[PDB]
Amino acid sequence: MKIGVIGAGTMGQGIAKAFAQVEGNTVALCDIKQEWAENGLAKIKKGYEKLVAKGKIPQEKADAIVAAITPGLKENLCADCDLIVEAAFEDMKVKQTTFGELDKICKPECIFASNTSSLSITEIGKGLSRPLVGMHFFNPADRMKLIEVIAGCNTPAETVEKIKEISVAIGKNPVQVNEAAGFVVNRILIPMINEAAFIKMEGVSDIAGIDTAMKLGANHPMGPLELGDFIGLDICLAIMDVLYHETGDSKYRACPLIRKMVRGGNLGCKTGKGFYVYNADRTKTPVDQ
Amino acid sequence: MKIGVIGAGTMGQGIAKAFAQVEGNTVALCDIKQEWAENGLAKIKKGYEKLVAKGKIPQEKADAIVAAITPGLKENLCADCDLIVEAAFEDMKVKQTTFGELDKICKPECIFASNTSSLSITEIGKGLSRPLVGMHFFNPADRMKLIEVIAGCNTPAETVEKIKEISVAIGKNPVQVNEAAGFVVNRILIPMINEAAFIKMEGVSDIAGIDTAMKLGANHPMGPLELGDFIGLDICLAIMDVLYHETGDSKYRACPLIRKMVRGGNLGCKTGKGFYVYNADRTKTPVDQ
Amino acid sequence: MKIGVIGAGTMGQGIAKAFAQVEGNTVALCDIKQEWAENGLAKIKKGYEKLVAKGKIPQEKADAIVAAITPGLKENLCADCDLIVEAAFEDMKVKQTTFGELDKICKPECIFASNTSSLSITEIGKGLSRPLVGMHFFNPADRMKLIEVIAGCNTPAETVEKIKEISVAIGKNPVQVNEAAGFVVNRILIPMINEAAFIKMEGVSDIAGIDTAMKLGANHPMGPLELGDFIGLDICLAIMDVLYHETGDSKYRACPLIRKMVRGGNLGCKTGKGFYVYNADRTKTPVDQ
Amino acid sequence: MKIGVIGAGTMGQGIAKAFAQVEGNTVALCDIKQEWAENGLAKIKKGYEKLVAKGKIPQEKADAIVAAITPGLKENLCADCDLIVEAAFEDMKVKQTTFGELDKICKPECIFASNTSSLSITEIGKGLSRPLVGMHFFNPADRMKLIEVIAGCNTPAETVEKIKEISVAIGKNPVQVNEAAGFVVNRILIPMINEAAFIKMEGVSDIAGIDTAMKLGANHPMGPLELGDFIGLDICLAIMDVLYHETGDSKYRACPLIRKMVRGGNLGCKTGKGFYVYNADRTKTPVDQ
Amino acid sequence: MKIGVIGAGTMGQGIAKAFAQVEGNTVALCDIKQEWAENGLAKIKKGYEKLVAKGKIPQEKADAIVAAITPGLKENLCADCDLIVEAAFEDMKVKQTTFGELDKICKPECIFASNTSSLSITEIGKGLSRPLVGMHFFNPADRMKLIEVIAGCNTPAETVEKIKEISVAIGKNPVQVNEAAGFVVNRILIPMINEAAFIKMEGVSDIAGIDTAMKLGANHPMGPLELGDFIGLDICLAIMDVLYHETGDSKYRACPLIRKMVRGGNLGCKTGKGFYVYNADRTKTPVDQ
Amino acid sequence: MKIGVIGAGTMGQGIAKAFAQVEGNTVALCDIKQEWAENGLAKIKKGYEKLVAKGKIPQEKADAIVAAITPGLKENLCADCDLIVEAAFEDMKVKQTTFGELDKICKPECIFASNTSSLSITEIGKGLSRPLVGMHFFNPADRMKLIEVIAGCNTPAETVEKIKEISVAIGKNPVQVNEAAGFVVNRILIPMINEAAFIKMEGVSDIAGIDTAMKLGANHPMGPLELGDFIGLDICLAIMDVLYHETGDSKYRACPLIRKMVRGGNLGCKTGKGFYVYNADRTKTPVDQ
Repeated sequence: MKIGVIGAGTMGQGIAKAFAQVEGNTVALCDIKQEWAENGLAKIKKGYEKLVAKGKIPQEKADAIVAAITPGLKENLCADCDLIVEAAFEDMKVKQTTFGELDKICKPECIFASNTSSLSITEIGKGLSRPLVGMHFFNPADRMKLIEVIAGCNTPAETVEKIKEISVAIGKNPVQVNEAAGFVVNRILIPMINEAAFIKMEGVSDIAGIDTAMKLGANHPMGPLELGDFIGLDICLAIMDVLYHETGDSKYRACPLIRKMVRGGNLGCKTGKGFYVYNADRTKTPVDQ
Repeated sequence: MKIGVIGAGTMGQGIAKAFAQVEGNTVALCDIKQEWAENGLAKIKKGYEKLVAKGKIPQEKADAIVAAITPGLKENLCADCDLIVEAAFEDMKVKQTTFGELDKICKPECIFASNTSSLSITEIGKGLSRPLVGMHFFNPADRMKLIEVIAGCNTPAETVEKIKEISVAIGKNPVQVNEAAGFVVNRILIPMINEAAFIKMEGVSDIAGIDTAMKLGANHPMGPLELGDFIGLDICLAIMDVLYHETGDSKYRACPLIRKMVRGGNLGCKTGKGFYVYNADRTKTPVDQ
Repeated sequence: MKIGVIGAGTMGQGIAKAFAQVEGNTVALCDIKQEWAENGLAKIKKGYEKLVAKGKIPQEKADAIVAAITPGLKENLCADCDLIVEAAFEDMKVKQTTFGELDKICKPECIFASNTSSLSITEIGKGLSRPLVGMHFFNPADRMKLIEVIAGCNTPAETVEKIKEISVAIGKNPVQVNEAAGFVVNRILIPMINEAAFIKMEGVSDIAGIDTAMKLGANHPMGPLELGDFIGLDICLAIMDVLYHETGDSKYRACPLIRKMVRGGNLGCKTGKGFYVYNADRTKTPVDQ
Repeated sequence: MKIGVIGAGTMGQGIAKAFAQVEGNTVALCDIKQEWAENGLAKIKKGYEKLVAKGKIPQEKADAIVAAITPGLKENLCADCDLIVEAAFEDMKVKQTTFGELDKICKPECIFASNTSSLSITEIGKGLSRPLVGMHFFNPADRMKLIEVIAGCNTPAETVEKIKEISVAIGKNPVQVNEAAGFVVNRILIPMINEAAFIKMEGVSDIAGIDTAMKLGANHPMGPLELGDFIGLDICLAIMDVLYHETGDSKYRACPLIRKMVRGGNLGCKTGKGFYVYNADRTKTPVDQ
Repeated sequence: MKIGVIGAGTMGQGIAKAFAQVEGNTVALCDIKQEWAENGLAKIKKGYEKLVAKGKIPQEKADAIVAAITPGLKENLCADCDLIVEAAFEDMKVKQTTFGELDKICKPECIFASNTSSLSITEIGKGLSRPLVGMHFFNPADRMKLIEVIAGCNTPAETVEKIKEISVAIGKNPVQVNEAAGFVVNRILIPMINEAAFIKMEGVSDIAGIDTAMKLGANHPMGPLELGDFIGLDICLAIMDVLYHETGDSKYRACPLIRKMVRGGNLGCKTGKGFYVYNADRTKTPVDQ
Repeated sequence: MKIGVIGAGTMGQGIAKAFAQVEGNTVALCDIKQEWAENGLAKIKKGYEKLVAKGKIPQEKADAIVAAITPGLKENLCADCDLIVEAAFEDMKVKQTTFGELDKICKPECIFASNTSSLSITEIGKGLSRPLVGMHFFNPADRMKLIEVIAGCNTPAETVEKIKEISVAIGKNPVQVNEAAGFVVNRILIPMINEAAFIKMEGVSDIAGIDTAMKLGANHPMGPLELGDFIGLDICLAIMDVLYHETGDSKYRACPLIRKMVRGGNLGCKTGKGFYVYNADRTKTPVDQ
């Protein structure tokens, strides 16, 4: 099958990889600009020469993967595609027009899916001719094997089974989700990080104490403060506000301490500082000390 | 050093083991009737009998462990204990009373600690003539490496470090906590579970779906529902209620579904049913199907 | 079938007539003392003698209905009973002890049912040898057709339908409720009254205009304030506190104005005064003027 | 008197009917352009061309009613008007522009009233030369007999009574409301529907079981979910969010299921599906089976 | 007039003084037993000679005041009093019975007033056969000019005016409150101190800087933390928990930092430590340092 | 030192005089127009010329303060300044750009401060080359002695000291605040006013009774309703909404009464009506009567 992947950003690249990894699957990596298409494609090229050179990929397998992936922009490429997985800018009117255009571009049998974490799958596919489903990947999508199959108000049960079967065609475990804010993982995980920021804000414990408590007591792989610096605190803060706005419940109000840090650019690793300082010399120190 | 452990239930066994796995650590495992204490030791001798039969521990240390835990009842035992770790029934006047009795019994230098998870360390030692501090273990205490050190309103810093030093001396990391509901672990962990039951209850995903989504989407060792069954859905409901009463915050309201199930005696593993049925075949079925 | 109705107050009387109006049904009207049983049996006959007047039921049938209901208490009367509908004091460990006594008394096939509106079905049938179900009648039980069948956490499916069958056997429409505070009608009806009381207390409109507006703008049979006086303002207040405590949600916080009135004994109709003064001369005046 | 109604939709139509059914009442229907106004007058004509032919009204009147209604648009007809009843588009600043235009068009002693449900009466007529009062009709305006008179912060008691006076002059009962979100009826009626959605979403019972529980246990003329579809789920959703935003109280938080259904265009009767499917053969099947 | 004051603790002695200060007023200080009723009166004498000793009262007037106050227990002295002011334990069943005993003892025209700030005036006079009204004083009662006349549900307006007249007659300014939790002063003043504890608990600023910011910013006499130490943090916590329970609104949830200090006996000025440690050498240090 | 004040409005002049009152302090008062700037200085002269002829301050000192305030626009004037106090429109991008321009103009050592009460100090300096700090004055700035020093997420401790030191050197008392909504004064003070309006609205007391119960009961200089009119109710409504929005906590929901009143132009003293009508003949009357 042929798969069109809208958006050549970090999530788009990882989704292109997840399909190119298998077999006869072809990936049309479209974006706004062919420059931005091949940009993401050169990024896919770079990594996939590395795990060659570290005895982790043969080469005639690393090459056949970038070979199934053809970049470019849509319109050109998505007419024959079997499935669209859009991974563009988490913006309602973007996704709506993008899907309106592809609605006349793609063949009638193409399945429409979006990777959105924070927008209504149902609202995205309102005035359309074909069902719109949610196919939620987890970065890096080419390694992580969970798929949340988001069902919308009008998404037929068959459109769901098809995605679950495709997911099981590329190596993932699909979990069915009837549309609600934060689905399952975000709705549970992000408020974990929020609670940790409230615990630090109220002088209950320190940054490093909270994280070693959470990983030696719940045997988690990371502390929640660590984890949020790794997700990006602007991601965390945005998820909290979606939950809060979708529910009307103060239970999901964001820690003011997260909204302060994000206002200051202290977003975590990607900005060198959030709850920890990632030193130009590689290691990790809590801003407590 | 000598350690008196009040309560021969599951926690006092685990705590008595964590001490007795080391060196000059003698233990006095006490309960309300000596019979019940001699019971607790019998279950200790029991596993330690298997661990030797699995080559996993020499007998020569496993016997020197049990030989250092002496069963009996306080008055007759904790008189020269250097430290008291109370782990009895989660009731206020029970703990104000046994600590009040222990204030006359034990020598002026013995430290008073409580393993409570749901009561105020500050209120448990209101009448005492010495400080009272929290020493929060996690079952199984002998295997779990975390101890939350809880300073009450009047716990001196010198006592708090004497708990940090004792915890390093038995292989554990002390996190210091200023007394607040849930400390760190439970305040983050049990609202995870509570959100998982809300998700099931609001028809978002299924029990098996939620659990595999949290261990794949976030790499948690267990699913939240699976985890509730294993801590005890009565513990979870209680911890949630303590949070809601201590703070007055609707955020920590407990999912009516967990109360529905605790009222039904469906508390998880220890009652054969919970979010999963623990079928006699030693497998595990989600009660969705 | 033979039915045992526990409690001889307004509801137990009404439930007995609901069953004795039928056919091969006979009722055991029990309470604490036999004087208290046949007391409610006395009211039932006199009510039927009033019906024999009017032209509404012949004295042949009025006698036939009453010859089915036997006064007395359990222990003597409820051993071959097939169904037990309880309607006693809205208090948990009474219903638990009352059902605990009937556990030995009633025969093993006898379904245990409760009419409770505010207690957890699940909790009452906790210790019991046999399941517990909700059979929620609506005053007056002999005329109102609605029955909410409440499933508890452990109510088997077959029990729920043995109760939907019987409800049709006496001319009711069963609606299945999966236990949750206030089930369906109260959880909607009672917060209607409560919001009406806030409208008065926050000065939005007067008492007659709030009631006029709702039966004119919504074609409702009564206005919420009138309805609150008719139900009993102490019933409405207890129900709101149940909704609020079961959910921990301030959405169901009771209007202080209703609590003020219940504290002053102004409970509605049964005390001659609530939101309206019920003049002993038949008429109804709002305490606004 | 002569009344200027602005807006020729469902409300404008019914509002002018209620005025033109009386006596010396002449009405100036207006809208954006007269193609829009003559439009509404024509729908008024058709319904009146059926209420005669069924035998229920004679033509003489059903001719003189439409005779007193003159279609068109403002500026040329609502100068000598006495009472303005705006019913245009539920958006603030156009209402502010609309009223400020008539501020100079109309004669000074002309009363300004608005029919708004979700907008501040006080805010609409801020900078105006003259008071602005609420005159909340209920669809259909020609027969529903309730009218809510909305007092704003600066709405003199005199303007309010001259609105009650006019209201008893056309058969309706006026209820004075002092401004607050949802007045009396929506604030009580729409959270009803909101709670019924929660009862469905939370698995408490099914769609048809909810609606028949509230029409048998409470003698309501329709079920809450029925009524939801009848009102328009988009309208219900909008009111629930005016209450929340105006109060800041999570008590009026919209049920996320209502919102999901609205995002998919499933609004109820006017789209053929909300909680029921409105079969094109005049039946009604709940979307539950 | 003759005044019966029920209770000889801090408040009773304060109300007795505030009456006997006038002239033709005699007070009947009654409490549990006479040496407790005789305890206050000596306490009262102590101050008043100091009041002469520092020529702030002649002895002429400091002895005529102690002369007007006759101790002993009720029943003996209250058969003829014009006004009764209960100042006993803030316990509902005590209040109800002492007033109930008083209902036969006092004469038909004796007014019943209570000084309670935390209990329902409506409920306290529920059974009684004459109006119950609130007369709320502020410690110390003899110098503080404000009285809050609490009208209960069934408290007649005539009873409010005579309470208002008496107040003006003893040199107070009365403010009419229709019963609601915290009346007016506590409802405003105590959430201030609660907010100040949150600021400190959340790291916003230190204990001294908050208190100097509120007196230098709002020109307040004392800082909210200072003031809480003065009132007694056990008192401030009790008002919050009453506000929270009466209203059901988490808006009145008590700072957990206040419950921690109270559980530890750090109540403020009356224990030597609160937000400030009070040095026996007359100064005051924030626990921040 | 030299100080550039940005904004010639009521807050900018106070800040100009507070610095120029001292000595070697010189001041640059800048605005959008220079006819806007020396408008603010000319009023400074007018004010100082009124206190000259009250015999309260001598001319030669009035002259000496005015002679150190040079008006005009930035760009020209603030190039050599050593402190920047921004007091312009409370408008997020206005400041972000105004501060962006200044960052080029001023020397590398000029400290940057904003007198903003409701905006984030961290966001205002999101991408500047230098740190940005809070310097919160109180109208009237030249007379009020409190300054809250506001540290944003990235504000260096030393920068916070330079503001503490400068504050002490111009006579003020600096309270350090780690940026949170409402700082200390407002976050405490404005919810008082807010709660006062909820008492009025819920019919608990009346406007003048509340305002006297606070200044007699708590020995406050003004009542909360009075203070509200004095600050401006639009400001109060605006601070209440920042808190609600910054926390997601309904604790800080604005009273609907105040929203109705601001939506009504009734803002207090500055519109001649709010909770009191500020009559033209100097006196003040509660709108209650």
